[PDB]
Amino acid sequence: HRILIERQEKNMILGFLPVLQWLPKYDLKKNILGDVMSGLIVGILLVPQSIAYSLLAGQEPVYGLYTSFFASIIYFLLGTSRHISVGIFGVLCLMIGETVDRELQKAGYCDKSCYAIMVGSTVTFIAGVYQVAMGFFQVGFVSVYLSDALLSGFVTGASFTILTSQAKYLLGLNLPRTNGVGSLITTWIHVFRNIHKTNLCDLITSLLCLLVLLPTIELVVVVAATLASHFGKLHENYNSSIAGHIPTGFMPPKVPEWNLIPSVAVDAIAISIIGFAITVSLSEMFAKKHGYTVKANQEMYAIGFCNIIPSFFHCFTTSAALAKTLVKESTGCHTQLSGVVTALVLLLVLLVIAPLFYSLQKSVLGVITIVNLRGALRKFRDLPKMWSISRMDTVIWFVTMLSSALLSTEIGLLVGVCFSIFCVILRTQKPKSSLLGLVEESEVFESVSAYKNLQIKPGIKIFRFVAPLYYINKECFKSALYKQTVNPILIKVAWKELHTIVIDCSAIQFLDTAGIHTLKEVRRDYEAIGIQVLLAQCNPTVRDSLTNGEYCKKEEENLLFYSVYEAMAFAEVSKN
Amino acid sequence: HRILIERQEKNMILGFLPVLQWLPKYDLKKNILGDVMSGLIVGILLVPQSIAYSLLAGQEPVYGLYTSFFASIIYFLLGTSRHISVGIFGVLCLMIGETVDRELQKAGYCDKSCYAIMVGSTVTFIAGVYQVAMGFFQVGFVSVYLSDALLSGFVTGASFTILTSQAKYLLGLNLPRTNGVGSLITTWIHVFRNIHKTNLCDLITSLLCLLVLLPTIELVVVVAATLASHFGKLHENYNSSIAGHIPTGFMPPKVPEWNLIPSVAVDAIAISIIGFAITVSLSEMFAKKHGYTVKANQEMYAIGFCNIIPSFFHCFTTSAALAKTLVKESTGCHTQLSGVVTALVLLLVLLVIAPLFYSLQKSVLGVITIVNLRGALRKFRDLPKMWSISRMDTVIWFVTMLSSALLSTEIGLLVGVCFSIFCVILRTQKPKSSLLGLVEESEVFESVSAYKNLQIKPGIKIFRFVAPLYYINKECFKSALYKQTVNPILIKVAWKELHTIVIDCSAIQFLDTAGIHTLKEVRRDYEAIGIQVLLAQCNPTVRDSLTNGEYCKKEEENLLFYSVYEAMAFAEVSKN
Ligand SMILES: O=C([O-])C(=O)[O-]
Ligand SMILES: O=C([O-])C(=O)[O-]
Repeated sequence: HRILIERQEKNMILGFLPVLQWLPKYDLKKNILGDVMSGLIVGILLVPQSIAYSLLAGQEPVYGLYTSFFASIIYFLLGTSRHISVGIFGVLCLMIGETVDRELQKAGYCDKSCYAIMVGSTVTFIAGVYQVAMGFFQVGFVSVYLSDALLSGFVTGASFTILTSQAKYLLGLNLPRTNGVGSLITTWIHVFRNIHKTNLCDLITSLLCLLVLLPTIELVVVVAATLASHFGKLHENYNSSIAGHIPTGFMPPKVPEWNLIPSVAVDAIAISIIGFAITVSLSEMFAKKHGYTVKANQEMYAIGFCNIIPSFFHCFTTSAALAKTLVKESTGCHTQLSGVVTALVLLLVLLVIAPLFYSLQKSVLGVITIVNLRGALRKFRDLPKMWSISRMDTVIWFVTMLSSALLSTEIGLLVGVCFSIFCVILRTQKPKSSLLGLVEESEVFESVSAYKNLQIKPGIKIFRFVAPLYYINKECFKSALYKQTVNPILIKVAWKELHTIVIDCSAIQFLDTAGIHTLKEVRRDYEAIGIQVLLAQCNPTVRDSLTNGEYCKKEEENLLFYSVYEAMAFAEVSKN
Repeated sequence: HRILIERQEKNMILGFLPVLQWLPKYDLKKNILGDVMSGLIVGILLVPQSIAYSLLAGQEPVYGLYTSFFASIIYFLLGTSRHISVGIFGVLCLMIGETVDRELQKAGYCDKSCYAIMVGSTVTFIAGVYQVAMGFFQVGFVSVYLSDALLSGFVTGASFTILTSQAKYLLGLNLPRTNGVGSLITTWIHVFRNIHKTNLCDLITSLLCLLVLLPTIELVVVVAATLASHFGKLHENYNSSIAGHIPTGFMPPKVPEWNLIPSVAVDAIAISIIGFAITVSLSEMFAKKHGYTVKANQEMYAIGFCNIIPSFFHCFTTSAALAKTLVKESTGCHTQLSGVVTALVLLLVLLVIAPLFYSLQKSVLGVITIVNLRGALRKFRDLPKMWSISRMDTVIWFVTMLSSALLSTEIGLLVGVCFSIFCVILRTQKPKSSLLGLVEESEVFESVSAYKNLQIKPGIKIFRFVAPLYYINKECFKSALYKQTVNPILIKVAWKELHTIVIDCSAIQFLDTAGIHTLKEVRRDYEAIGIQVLLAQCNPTVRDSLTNGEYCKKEEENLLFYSVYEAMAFAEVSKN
């Protein structure tokens, strides 16, 4: 009556540049509206964003505009997604500024501003080739190790570090630069220490900008603030911080200095990883939004060469925002030509009307940065909902947040990745394990601890262990099996109803050397007392591992079964 | 015809000192033989072992004897296992010497020998309190993270570092001390560089000792070597290395200097972990050998206080050997009183007949250390057998070996622990997934890729995914499900036989937020084409996660089933 089942016998140019085949398919009438509106809006919007993040990264306004313009042009010539906005990312520029400050401290501070670019571009050039190499060799699976609950706590914690850093500009204080682990608390300490020396004009204008922009517009706010700062001596009479002169034109291209490659490679690893994890994602999510497909390898290449050709022209790393991909969505663009228009607008700003924002203050720039972190720092209102869905994901999110906001961004990403992997390990150990009962008028065996009125038979116990059996939870497996049924060691040492134990191995995913040893020891110990142990519903991998580990002899039979019902039927017959 | 199952409603002194109750139960006639033989043999055997490992740890002979004697006495007064030998461990002394050398270099070299003890005892005192604290708070589960394939590659790699270090003494060379990552290759480089300056007498005696001891005795070899070295001017005429004067008596107890606590704590973590992992183990394995039980918490306490009271008297860390637990096994001791005799013998050596080994050379000590690493360095002959049982365990063992033998011992244990956890992660990702077929004249569904003649029905496909569904393997789950059956995205974008898909969730252990989202997306995408997706055999945890994640509405039914047979039956009826 045993179940008998037999085992089975033991186009390169076209791909590189999407626009080669995308231009003929593009229709001017189909994609006309939104492209013109996006170019001026997104472009005028990326001017403040650029001047600010450049100061966040440790540079001047000109280089932020360089990065944005070159990123847009390169992605248009190389990208595949029809809705993504490749430009400056706040978190990436924060990490760039951290590395730039570290190397500046190492060197000691070719002006100091010039040396920032050499470090800044070199980090980006290494980040780009890392993205190119991992894309070419098809080693892009490393994205699977960064979840959406770690890459949403890293961006909610790094948003506090960007708002703390900007708190200097909002309050009009010339605070010293703070770096390393614990920079957030130290900067706040300096803020409260020097709060008496805050500029009255800077505080007034920052309060007005916060009270206007937050309820609400960004472009008109920038225009109004610049106009108010102009036609006045507040740069001297009020001694308020001013953006200053923005150099015009394009400087000659400079090859990144290869003297700094070994120092900047380690940070470039994190830069490239987050840059492709946060792009290939919002490029796939938006592709699913509009019902089209995006090539992950082509995104790899596009975001890789977006950090090399710009890197030759004094630019830092570029990545998709999803904080300005929404501005261009609201615009209504239906093609990547809009970005070109944006680039054109940036070009129209880069050499022409460049000193028009000379009088623009820094407090307004900080306020603009503040009213754009709203999204990430509002992820707090979703905490109870996250707790309801999954408590461990909530814990991982909070740990990543606290680590990134208090122990540097890079250490706060490595703490997130490792903690998530250990949380999976923690889920494996101390797992669910319970007896099973028979469902009346059926052949289904379910947990007698989760379902009621489950019929069980005296003398036979069915034990289910959900997790895989390996070195981590072998002791837990033995302890649970002994807590249920009987403890063979205790009965043997005491000697010196129950007669059959069935283990349901359906949920066991794999077996380690310790797991094979644990199963053999369990069977031998129970057989010493006079109990027979039958394994049921072992997957083919577990069956092969047991056969390789010599759990049973070839001549021996009546030991492994394909179903719990078959094992129960065999045990009842043997007792008779 | 659906299965309807209802869910269930939502003695302190006696324990501290085993000898209080073990002495009255002890019988002199029952445990008489072996105790006397062990004391002299194990004791005379622990004299060379002590003088050598002390030089391995960076100290003089007197302190090794201190450590061995005090460890034996303390474990007799506190230990529970009746067969374990608590004394000096080669790997532990190697790590102690590494930390001692690091602090010696930091300070710069109270004689230099005296400062070694202050660092040596302080490391041990912190290691002991860590074992005491983790035992008292019942946080001893940390042992589960060190497998028997990592703690057997760490001890096979650290055995090469001990044999390389001893290669200096075998060849009679005064090589400089090498430390840090890559010390093994550097020391071998120095050996080959200075091979021309090797002592002829030291080489001759080391070759003779190697050719005699290895085929075979250790005690008589020590006696013969000491006698040959005595009554001769080879210490001067041949300029051979000599152990030297061993101080007699007991020095006054010295409290460990608390100035070095923060520097030595990090190494003390590894010292305490390996010390209790390699003891509670060979104390449980030997207990199972002789059919008795050992209290893990009492072992925690005994091995913890074995590193505190000795630590007050110029002693370093103590741990069970299982390299001299076999010598005392062969003796035939049946109680812990034998260790006391050993301690007595050590005492008889510590103040009396101490200069009897003054003329003993160091080459013979190195040879004795060499012919005792045989066990760990013979674990190479078991490599093919390990490969047959489990390839991943073999890879973990080799990686731990290479890391410990080439990148320091502590880094080689942390590399082993992390790689094993990632190997479990690697086992989860890229897992097994295949279609299932129906077994004829039964109700068992098995893989159609592993079993032959499995009947399947057109229009209905049963898909099994072995691993848990979470952020790491969500993309793999979607890709596998699309490779089998049909790819809903491609059919939808093309439009712009198969009609039912059953997913067997029996092997799925848990579901992450990404897993719940992946399942919902899969169901929606297939329902768009016109395919119905039914989940079957979901464990109660997965069912609760789906209910919490709002996978199905309360009013909605015919979506989750308790068995694949029930799901198949329902699908056939619906098609009719
Ligand atoms: O969730 C994400 O990936 C993010 O926001 O960066
Ligand atoms: O396997 C072990 O635990 C050892 O030998 O240390």
